[PDB]
Amino acid sequence: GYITVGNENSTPIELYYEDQGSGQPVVLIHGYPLDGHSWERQTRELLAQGYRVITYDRRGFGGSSKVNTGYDYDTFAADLHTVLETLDLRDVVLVGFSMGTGELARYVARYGHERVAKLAFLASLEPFLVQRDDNPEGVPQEVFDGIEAAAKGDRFAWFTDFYKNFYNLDENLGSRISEQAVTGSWNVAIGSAPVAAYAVVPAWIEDFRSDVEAVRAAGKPTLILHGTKDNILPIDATARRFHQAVPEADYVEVEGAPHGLLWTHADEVNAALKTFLAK
Amino acid sequence: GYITVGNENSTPIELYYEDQGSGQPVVLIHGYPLDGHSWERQTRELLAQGYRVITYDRRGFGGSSKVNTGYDYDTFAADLHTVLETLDLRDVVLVGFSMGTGELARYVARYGHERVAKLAFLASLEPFLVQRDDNPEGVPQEVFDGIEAAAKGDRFAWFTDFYKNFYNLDENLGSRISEQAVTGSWNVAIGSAPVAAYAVVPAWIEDFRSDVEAVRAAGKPTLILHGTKDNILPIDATARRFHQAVPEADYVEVEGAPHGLLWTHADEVNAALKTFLAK
Amino acid sequence: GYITVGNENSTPIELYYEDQGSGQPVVLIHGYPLDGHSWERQTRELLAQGYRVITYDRRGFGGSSKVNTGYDYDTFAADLHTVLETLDLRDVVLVGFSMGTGELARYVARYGHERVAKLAFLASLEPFLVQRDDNPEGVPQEVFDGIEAAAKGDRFAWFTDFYKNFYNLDENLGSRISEQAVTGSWNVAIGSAPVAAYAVVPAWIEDFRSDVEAVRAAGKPTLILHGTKDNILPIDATARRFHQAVPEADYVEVEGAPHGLLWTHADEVNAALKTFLAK
Repeated sequence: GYITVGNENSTPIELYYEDQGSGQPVVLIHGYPLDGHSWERQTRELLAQGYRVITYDRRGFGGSSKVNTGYDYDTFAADLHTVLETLDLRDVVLVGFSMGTGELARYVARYGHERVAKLAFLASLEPFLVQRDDNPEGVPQEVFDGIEAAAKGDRFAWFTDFYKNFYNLDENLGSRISEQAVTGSWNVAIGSAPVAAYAVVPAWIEDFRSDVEAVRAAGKPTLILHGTKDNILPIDATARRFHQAVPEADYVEVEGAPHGLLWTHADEVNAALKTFLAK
Repeated sequence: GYITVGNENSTPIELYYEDQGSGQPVVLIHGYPLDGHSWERQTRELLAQGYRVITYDRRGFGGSSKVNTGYDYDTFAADLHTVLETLDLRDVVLVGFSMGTGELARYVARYGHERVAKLAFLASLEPFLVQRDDNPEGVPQEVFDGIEAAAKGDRFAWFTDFYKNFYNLDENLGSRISEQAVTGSWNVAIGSAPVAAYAVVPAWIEDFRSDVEAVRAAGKPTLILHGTKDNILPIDATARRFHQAVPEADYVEVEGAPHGLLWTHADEVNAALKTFLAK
Repeated sequence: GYITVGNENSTPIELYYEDQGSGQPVVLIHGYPLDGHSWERQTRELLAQGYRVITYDRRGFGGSSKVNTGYDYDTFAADLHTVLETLDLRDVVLVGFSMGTGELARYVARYGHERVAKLAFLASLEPFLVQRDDNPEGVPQEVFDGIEAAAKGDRFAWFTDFYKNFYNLDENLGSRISEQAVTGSWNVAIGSAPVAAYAVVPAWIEDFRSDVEAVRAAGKPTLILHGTKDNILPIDATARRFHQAVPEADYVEVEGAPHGLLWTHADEVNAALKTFLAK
């Protein structure tokens, strides 16, 4: 399916989406640089549990418009807003992974939470990833400058390097992810808009601290889940701070899990989501 | 092109299709887990012979909607019905390969054959693939349970394993199919809906014996063709039984050919189709 | 985005396109067998310079309709005409690479140049590639017969062989193009219509000499640029003849560059385009 969310010059900006099953709606918002099918090990379990599972592809990724403009969380949240309004979803469970955790918080901040039943943040960006004078816990800017330069420099070679760290392949290749599944991740990645490989870097490092205040003040059931061996989003720079800021959230650390834990630790992710959604 | 065949929640179910050439219409219905381009070695010959060649992609595959629902032959036949009605095709030659042989028989059973000139069944599922008390010639259920578990377990690794047996690669790699063509088959496969990798297993093993009665009673020119080294659909469990049940059909065994014979034995397939369509 | 340019039987022929930025419009027309994203190293620079950058995918390629008909430059030029009329582009800079250089010349010949500000021909087909009694400078027909047979014979293996010569991989693999970028080129190539792999061969070798007269007589700023180690379009059979025929054009030979110089020599291409567009 497609939902129109805007225009880029003479072209409509269309987000590809899938809408499956019946029951309470659950919207899964994928990470960089994948698409809605990256949720497959979660989707099939949620469908079996009697939820209506919707995924969509972020602008620039998967089946969505390969735009040049709007790679920022105000825009990504406006896109999500349009998806929820177009489908008129109520009592929705929002689930974000990696980049998708940004949509959840920015959406609540900008649009409120009348439509939202629950929020699940998996491998979160929050609260503020890049080190600044007022954010000493963050990661030095130079890391992101280097990533931006690599992704712009040759996105094809970059995605290979990125997935090594995404999945902790030295540890997990052949035990928790096959060579073929890694190749599938790469094939999806290179289909994204060339500019999207690096245009998202500034979005990743936006300050979400005020959005985290909105999320906490909403008082809706919230889950924060992270792998302890996440080498993309270091657990001390993200989830542990997010947990400190939102102590009411259910909190899960998946021992030994990498960033790419929807696949490598699908069982643990599924168990946490099953418990959380049953509340 | 796209033809709408239904809805899955808020999304239309759209089948991708191609409609080329001029002359008597011939509809080619591809096998798992490929798409309409898998017919390329046949398509170009039929076009050169002065036929109008139409292919479409089965739901879940190729360019068609990546649905969760309807992976069964009643639905696959209803999809075909909608394609034929939408395009208002008359005197059509239907040609199925592997899964596509199921559409042909179920379509005739459910909708009749007023629009149909001829039927060609290549690498057929018929008559009933899975062993049961009333179907002693079939293959034990455990084979299909294992396939379903592998395809659900990791579809990326599964497609690699599947294509080895699909093409008899130990025999044919480098002589009747290139490494690059195998890779092309895999790239197409992983684009299918994640759920479609395994959701089709129960469809493959449906009982087609009553549909075979409908096909035989139609009395339209019929071709049944199979490779003698088909390790996906064993010739004694399928084509030889189908031939016994429909003795009026033209019958071709392609000596030494695997399941993937549209590619590896394109010449033999083309020669059989040319003769058959000329009648 | 899509622009409808015709019909093939029951299906509209739709060209995929992207329309980005603001400023004077620049239309980039890709080479075989790639798509509009192959321009990525040029697109991002032109956008940064304040141009509106449009690319589209040639019929049969990339995201465009996978047709069987119209693989000839009269049709390719009519497609371009429809793109320019549909978007109502004025003062447009047309930039062609490899096959795209054919659209530029045939378009001016058939439709004039009222909408066109400037023309840039990169790795040009012009003036007439195949040797004939009245074209002694051309390449013997047998070369093209061999290519057509290889591309029809197994397009998957063919694209691998083609890209070796496209990029001069013996020289450039690992220094000016990564293995991963080569794989990205192959993944895009195999997505093209099966018939398009070889149907374009006769189009490549059309006589453009009368079109070159139209281009020269237009008197619009023109750039001709070619790599000196182009092993796909030999510089003496193409650019040097084109330069002799249109001496008013700006002329650039990129020392040591292969056919695939948008990627391998992006800096040199970008520098030439920046200078040319600034005029």
